[PDB]
Amino acid sequence: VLYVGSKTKEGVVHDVTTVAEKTKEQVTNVGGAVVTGVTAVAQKTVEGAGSIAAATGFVKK
Amino acid sequence: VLYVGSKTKEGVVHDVTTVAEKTKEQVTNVGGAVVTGVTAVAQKTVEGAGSIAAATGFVKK
Amino acid sequence: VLYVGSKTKEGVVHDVTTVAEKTKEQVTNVGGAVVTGVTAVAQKTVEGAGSIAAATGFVKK
Amino acid sequence: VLYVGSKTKEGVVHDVTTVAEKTKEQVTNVGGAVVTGVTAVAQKTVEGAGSIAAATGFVKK
Amino acid sequence: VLYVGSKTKEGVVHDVTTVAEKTKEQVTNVGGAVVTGVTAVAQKTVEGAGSIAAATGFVKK
Amino acid sequence: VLYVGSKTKEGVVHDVTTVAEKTKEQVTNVGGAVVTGVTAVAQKTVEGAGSIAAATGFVKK
Repeated sequence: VLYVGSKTKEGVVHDVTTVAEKTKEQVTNVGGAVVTGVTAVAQKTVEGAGSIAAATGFVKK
Repeated sequence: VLYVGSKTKEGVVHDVTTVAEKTKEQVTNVGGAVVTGVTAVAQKTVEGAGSIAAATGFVKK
Repeated sequence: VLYVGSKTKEGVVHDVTTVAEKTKEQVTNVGGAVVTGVTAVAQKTVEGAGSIAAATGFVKK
Repeated sequence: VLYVGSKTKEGVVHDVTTVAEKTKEQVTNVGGAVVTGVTAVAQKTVEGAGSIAAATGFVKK
Repeated sequence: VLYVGSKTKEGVVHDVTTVAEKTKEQVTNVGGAVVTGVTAVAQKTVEGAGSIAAATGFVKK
Repeated sequence: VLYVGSKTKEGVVHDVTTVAEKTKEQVTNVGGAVVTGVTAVAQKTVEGAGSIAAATGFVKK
């Protein structure tokens, strides 16, 4: 592995834009909720996951 | 593996734009919910997943 | 592993912009909730996850 | 002219709403211009006009 | 002219609302310009006008 | 002219609201300009005008 002249981007997340306005969100009767917005993950070498969003619920009433 | 002159992008996520306005969201009676927005993941070498969004629920009433 | 002349970005998260205005959020009757905004994670070598957002709930009424 | 019990509205202008957003206006090469927005005029007894918007121009080039 | 019990509104201008956001205006090469916004005029008895917006121009180039 | 019990509003201008945000205005090459905002005028008895916005210009170049 060698690089004489290079520009190597390996596992990069850039130039991510996000605009949100006058939005609205309501979660009313939820067992388990997960509400996220922007979620940027970068990694060169992995063994597990990169982004996990898990939810387990129960609503009896 | 060698690079004399190069521009190598390996596992890159760039120039991601997102605009949202006057939106509306409602989750009312949910066991388990997962609401996400932008989710940018980049990785060169992986062994597991890249993005997991799991939900397991139950609604009795 | 060697680099004579290079610009190597390995596991980088940059230039992440986010604008939010006049938004609204309501979580009313939730067992377990997780509300996030921007979540930037970068890492070269991993063994576990990169970002975990888990929620487990229960709503009896 | 008499009023025992009354609610007389004589020459009234009420409940005027106006919303403008992300608009755009350009007047570039104009002799005489008149740009107005909301213009509410009320009057019981008149002898002249109620609202005058006059413009007289000339463009030679 | 007499009023025993009354609520007489004679030449009234009320409850005028106006919202403007992220607007834009440009007048570039104008002889005479008149740019107005909200203009509320009320008067019971008149002999002339109520609101005059006049403009007289000339553009030679 | 007489009033036993009354609430007479004669030439009134009330409850005028105005909201402006992130607006922009540019007048660049103008002979005579008149830029106004809110202009509330009330008067019971008049002989002339109520609001005059006049502009007379000239642009040679």
